[PDB]
Amino acid sequence: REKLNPPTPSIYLESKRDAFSPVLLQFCTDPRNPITVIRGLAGSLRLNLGLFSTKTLVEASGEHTVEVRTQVQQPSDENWDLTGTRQIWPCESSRSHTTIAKYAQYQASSFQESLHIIKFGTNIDLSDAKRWKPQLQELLKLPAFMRVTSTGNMLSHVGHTILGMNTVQLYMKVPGSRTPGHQENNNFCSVNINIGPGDCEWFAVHEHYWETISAFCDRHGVDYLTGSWWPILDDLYASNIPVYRFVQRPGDLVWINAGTVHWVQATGWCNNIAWNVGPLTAYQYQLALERYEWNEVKNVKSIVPMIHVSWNVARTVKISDPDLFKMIKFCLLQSMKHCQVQRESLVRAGKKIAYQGRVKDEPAYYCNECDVEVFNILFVTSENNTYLVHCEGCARRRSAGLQGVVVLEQYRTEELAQAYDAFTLAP
Ligand SMILES: O=C(O)CCC(=O)C(=O)O
Ligand SMILES: [Fe+3]
Ligand SMILES: [Zn+2]
Repeated sequence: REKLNPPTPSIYLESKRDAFSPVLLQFCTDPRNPITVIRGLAGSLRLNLGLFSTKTLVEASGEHTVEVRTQVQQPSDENWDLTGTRQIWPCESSRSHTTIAKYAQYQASSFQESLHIIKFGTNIDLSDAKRWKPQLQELLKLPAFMRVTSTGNMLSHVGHTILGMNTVQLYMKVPGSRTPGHQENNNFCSVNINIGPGDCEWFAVHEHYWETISAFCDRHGVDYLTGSWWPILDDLYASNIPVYRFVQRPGDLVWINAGTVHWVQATGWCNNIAWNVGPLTAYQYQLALERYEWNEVKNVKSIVPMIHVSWNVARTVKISDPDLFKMIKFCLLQSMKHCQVQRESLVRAGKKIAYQGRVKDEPAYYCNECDVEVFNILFVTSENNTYLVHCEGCARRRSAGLQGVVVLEQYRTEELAQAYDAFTLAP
């Protein structure tokens, strides 16, 4: 009863100096704290939350696109079937698109009408640095490990944009607005700040229980990884799964630790901003690679290209944690062997490989057909200036085989071997 309703790890920062303490990093990344709420963070850091107010956003970019989710308004601990007799797991929302100005008007008018179907403004893109300069500069006041960009954040070594992960997303909400259950892409940590003026209610389960939650989704007819679902709490309690529940008030920052399963509902009218962080720790990296592998089994795109990222961190960051070092070193070796096996079988087949190289800000490539990361050896076809990249398997599966397929190598064996050899444990 007490164990199934654990208290939520909470922190108040008395000053700006408290927020920059290494103890804060330690507490938030601790595998025992699946979720942390930092009360009054905006205040303690003198963050100008007014820069993300609905009025300021409309002024900044009122015609900016907003993905709208249309939903039935219901209590945060309920999700009813269509007949209204039964709780169900699937949480269905109509997708559509509007502008910030239009959602703003609905948000403002909704609020006055107070002084049942709703609309939730979701995944609003704040990536354009010029369009959102004062907003993004404000987030430089955060301690390094929570910033959008940082040397200790894996997402800062991708070398290019991953929308919604290493760029900020905005959510504009009215009461009842729901974000259904998920783990973050590749189990990365998440940062969320409530601009407010209202509250959000959060629900969270520790990473350890994710397979049981996955089994419920399958039992209840919805895809765990990609589907839209809202847990029935009695089902979780009956399975002895502790559920963290709390309110995030305006100015509160929520830190969602690696792999934490979470879902959220607005209690009032508010805006939230969010992004991902990948702290360079053994715990984060292991969870990120586990999901990377599981994603492949389930044919779900890994939005973080973990092989590309591992090479990049290997080239530029000094790793002192020996557990993390061993994990990365292994991944790198496995990557070199995979590339070697491909080159050898292509040479035995009599197929030429052109050296292409890498250019600045180049994306990581994925297979057109199956969405796996395609690292280094690229199987390229010409669709109709339209080049498509394929993995080895999908290329071989073509009816004419590798005829008409151009094979490109982005890193020579020696480039990889030399980066690998220079990757050593820092003291
Ligand atoms: O505020 C929201 O609805 C998004 C919550 C979330 O999933 C996150 O910040 O990771
Ligand atoms: Fe999330
Ligand atoms: Zn493929």
